[PDB]
Amino acid sequence: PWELTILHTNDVHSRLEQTSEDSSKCVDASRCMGGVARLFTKVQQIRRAEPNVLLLDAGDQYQGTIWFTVYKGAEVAHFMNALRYDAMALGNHEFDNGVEGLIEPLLKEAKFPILSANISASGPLASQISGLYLPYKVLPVGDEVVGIVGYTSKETPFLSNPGTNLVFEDEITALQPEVDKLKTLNVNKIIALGHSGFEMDKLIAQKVRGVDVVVGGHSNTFLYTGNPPSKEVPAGKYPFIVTSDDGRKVPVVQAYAFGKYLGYLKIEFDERGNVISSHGNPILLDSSIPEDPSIKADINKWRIKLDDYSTQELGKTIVYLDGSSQSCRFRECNMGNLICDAMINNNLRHADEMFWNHVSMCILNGGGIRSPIDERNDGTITWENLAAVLPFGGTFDLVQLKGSTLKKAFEHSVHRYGQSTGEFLQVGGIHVVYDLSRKPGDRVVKLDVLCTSCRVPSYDPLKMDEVYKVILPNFLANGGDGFQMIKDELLRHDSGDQDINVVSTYISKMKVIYPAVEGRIKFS
Amino acid sequence: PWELTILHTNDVHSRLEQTSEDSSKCVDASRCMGGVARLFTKVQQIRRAEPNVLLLDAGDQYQGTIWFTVYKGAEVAHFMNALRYDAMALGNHEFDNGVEGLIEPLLKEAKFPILSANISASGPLASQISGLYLPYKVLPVGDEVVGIVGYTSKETPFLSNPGTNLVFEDEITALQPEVDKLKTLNVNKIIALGHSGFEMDKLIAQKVRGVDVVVGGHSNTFLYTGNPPSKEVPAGKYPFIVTSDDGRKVPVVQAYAFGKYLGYLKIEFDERGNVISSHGNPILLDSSIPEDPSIKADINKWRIKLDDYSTQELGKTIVYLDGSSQSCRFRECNMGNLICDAMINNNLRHADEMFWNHVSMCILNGGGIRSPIDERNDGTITWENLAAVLPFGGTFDLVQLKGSTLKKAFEHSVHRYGQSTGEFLQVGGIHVVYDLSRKPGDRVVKLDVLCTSCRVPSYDPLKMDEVYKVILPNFLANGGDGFQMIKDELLRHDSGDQDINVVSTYISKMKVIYPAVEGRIKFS
Ligand SMILES: O=C(O)CN(CC(=O)O)CC(=O)NCCNC(=O)[C@H]1O[C@@H](n2ccc(=O)[nH]c2=O)[C@H](O)[C@@H]1O
Ligand SMILES: O=C(O)CN(CC(=O)O)CC(=O)NCCNC(=O)[C@H]1O[C@@H](n2ccc(=O)[nH]c2=O)[C@H](O)[C@@H]1O
Ligand SMILES: [Ca+2]
Ligand SMILES: [Ca+2]
Ligand SMILES: [Cl-]
Ligand SMILES: [Cl-]
Ligand SMILES: [Zn+2]
Ligand SMILES: [Zn+2]
Ligand SMILES: [Zn+2]
Ligand SMILES: [Zn+2]
Repeated sequence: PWELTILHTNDVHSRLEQTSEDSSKCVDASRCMGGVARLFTKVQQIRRAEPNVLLLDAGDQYQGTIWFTVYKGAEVAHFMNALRYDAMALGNHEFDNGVEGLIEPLLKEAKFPILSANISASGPLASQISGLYLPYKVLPVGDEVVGIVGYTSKETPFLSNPGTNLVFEDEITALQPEVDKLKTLNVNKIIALGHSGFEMDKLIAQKVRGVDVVVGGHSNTFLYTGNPPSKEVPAGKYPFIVTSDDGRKVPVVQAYAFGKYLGYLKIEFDERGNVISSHGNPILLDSSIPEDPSIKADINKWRIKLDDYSTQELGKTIVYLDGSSQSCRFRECNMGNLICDAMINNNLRHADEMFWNHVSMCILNGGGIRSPIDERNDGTITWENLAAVLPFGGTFDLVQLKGSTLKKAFEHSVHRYGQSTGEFLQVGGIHVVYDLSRKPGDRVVKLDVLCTSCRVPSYDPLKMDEVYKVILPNFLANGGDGFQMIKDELLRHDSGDQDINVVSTYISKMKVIYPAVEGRIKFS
Repeated sequence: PWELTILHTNDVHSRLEQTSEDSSKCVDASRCMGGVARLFTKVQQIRRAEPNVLLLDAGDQYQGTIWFTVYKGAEVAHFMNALRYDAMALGNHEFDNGVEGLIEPLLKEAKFPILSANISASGPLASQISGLYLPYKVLPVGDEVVGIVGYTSKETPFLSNPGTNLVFEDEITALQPEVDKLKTLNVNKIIALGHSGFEMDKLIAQKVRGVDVVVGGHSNTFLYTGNPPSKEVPAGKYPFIVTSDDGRKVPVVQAYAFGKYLGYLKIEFDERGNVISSHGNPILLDSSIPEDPSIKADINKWRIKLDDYSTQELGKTIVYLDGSSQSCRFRECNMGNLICDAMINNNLRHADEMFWNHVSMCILNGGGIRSPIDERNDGTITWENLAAVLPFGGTFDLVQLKGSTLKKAFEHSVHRYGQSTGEFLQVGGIHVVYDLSRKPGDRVVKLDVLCTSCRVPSYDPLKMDEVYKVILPNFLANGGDGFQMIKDELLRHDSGDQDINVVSTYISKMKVIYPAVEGRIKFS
């Protein structure tokens, strides 16, 4: 048999440095995990031991920490080049800074092929970008070749800023003819590498004839065979085996997110490129694996510009930004309003004639707001100030919730009101009125929401059967602070931009801010 | 006697072109008035006839039309230079584009002295600006000299954008020692030329010893001796005679605004510089005086860049901007909200630790909103589109109103509701609730206003005895659409920036707008 070792990462999300166990800032260095220096150590060890290795990224290196804010993708090109990645698929967050912010820092500087078979361009953009990403690449591996075929979420226009000169085609439609074409070119070992989520990954494995292995991302899917090595709970075995429409067994892999694990799959192929066997497991990059000293020293060099940036003025406030718990856990607070207005602003995407914007609504638990910002420092706001408000290294995510689920969340918001608990909700695009003299679970007496499918935004009563888009912290999407109804009842969940970066972008755009408390939340 | 002819303008406010009778756009050319070409004709005729002439401007050439938007003061330097003005005093609107927007276009390019004795600078600004404006200038006139001493409203920090490195001193305090100094220098004929308003002009005439004549502005004061030649109603005789604390009769003049009239005062002096007699009258610059063809042709040349600018994209909207009368005369409309939010934004000035901003409140009659803007032209908004919404050539002014006066205005807003009448009020920083089943004059059931003297802006009930600052159209400050209570009861009124320019600046700053209808006005 001819044996190939596939090493793979996905949704690294700017975790260039080692992190805590939960992927937020490293505090206790001796129990920290991930980061590119440690990844370098483990990839170099595997390349010493195994003759045929590919190192692949399934997209979403962009967006997640101050690294991306400051270096805008140049850190991705530089450090992925240092690790000698073999190929990368485009993820949705690679379009966060528009097509221009992808061509220049990443497409022009990467030393490896960047792939997506289902993205087409038209007009002058088509000539500008031609060949800078590719539908696939054939790579020599020892005395063999392997075809790698890319794909990117069709939902990217709702999740990022690709512009209106790119079209995201159905993945399976776009992929099949490229895989058929590779077969005519005597390429019998084919990896589909892409960024659409585990459910779509399984469909590609099932339906795209001639794919031998699917290496995915986007859904942050953790798969494991055996007892798991950390806190992540497996969604299935690694690899997850799909029985294809042509009768083959096709392994599907993913490796969680944030650079915490290195995916590792060993495939044995026969001479005609059929998969004889597949086995492996993601490797937890914990503190037992040393950081490579050379990469670590380059990281510490690049950190200087970050530390400088962190104390620069982003913008000014002329009002006190009240993120005190005595306000934000008991009533509408103007820090909560600022943060939700920034969330909505970050999620302005290109629209149909059927909506002014696809999302208008925001919720934010008051327990997530961790500091005020005083306006008396000449009004200045810095990244460092925002990091005190939003210290958990979260994201502001897009979900779909039925009205009944949202009413349940608002009842939960006040179920034990008066104890300074974290679940009290700050809001945007929602006007709620509570009557606290009513029994827990029956205290919401009015709940109106801003329309999306309307040319003039205005408020209407919340409808129990209608499904609403809502921007909220990943902590809430995951059921934190007791919002189990959100985790259990949501219809869709996509991970969004870094919390601090959403607020910092909005402050920088506005220049001078003055958020008021204006009646979004009232008590009767 | 030695006879001096003083020609004077004030508060021209960017009326470089001839205007209608009411100072808005010229429609019927053969009955149009003012403009610099016609002014040139009349000044040149007077200079042929009278040997000793000074042509003076008492400030506020800046701000008022698209001329100022595009040329930013370069049009003022150029055309005031072409008319060979002798001196100008700084007005409040000369600081609309900051100190930098006054030094460069105006101070560096004017060929005549620009004066203010009561403005001091500190820090590096003091060295940058030293001698670019002067407390006074001594001018030769025939074989004599005349001293001209400038002054500028002490309220300029609340009316414009002078920055925090300029200090506006009390006028009389600053003026007296400069006038005493001119007397030691054998200058016995002294004109105080300045921009503080007719009431302060009379105080200077009364109290500043040795001033022979006061030439003022800011209050748009029309003075006339005899039957008046147009629609303006005189506030007093021209000149208005003040009996000074040292026993002299001191003439005080002003000449309305907008370039409609040329002030003309003839003074006879004895050999020691005492005023023997004063008489004259503003001259209405009507169509019987021809436009100078050379100046007119230069005006038409400079107009090209205006016409080009008028169709340029200022910014984008992703929502329909509903300025229809069926919305804005019956309920909260999102064009009204946009326009009021722009008004408040235009009136952000440097604040004390005693307020977040000195003004938070806005009213706008729905009859003043004259078009919607469709968002389906790729979202683009142009100046030309804004001119359709706001076609009257007005300003957004600052007034002080007791709460009782404002409650009366809100009752007037709905006194005959249902007829599509113009007085229905759009708002900012105010939340009103009407009950239309109540009798006219008793339909306002809740009226809450955004605080100013607070670090976190929030809403409280309106207090009948408290005096509120409010930004509103000059049409309303003047009692239009039946708001006689505003005209009759207001405590303070200062004229503000051009209506279209306030909105265009705000759109350009925001880049992408999406105003909602959000509950500022409700019916119960
Ligand atoms: O926040 C508290 O009530 C607990 N405290 C109070 C304090 O710090 O003064 C101490 C503490 O240990 N807090 C750190 C962990 N966070 C929380 O306990 C609360 O903070 C919020 N939280 C925590 C983690 C997170 O990722 N997101 C988030 O919103 C939740 O509302 C949660 O209830
Ligand atoms: O506006 C109307 O109801 C009268 N119309 C209706 C229409 O044009 O379809 C005709 C008209 O002659 N209008 C021009 C003059 N303006 C007005 O009559 C109304 O427009 C508003 N107006 C007028 C002049 C002004 O300077 N500011 C201002 O707000 C007032 O609400 C006033 O009631
Ligand atoms: Ca094969
Ligand atoms: Ca004298
Ligand atoms: Cl999925
Ligand atoms: Cl006055
Ligand atoms: Zn991701
Ligand atoms: Zn993704
Ligand atoms: Zn003026
Ligand atoms: Zn003025």
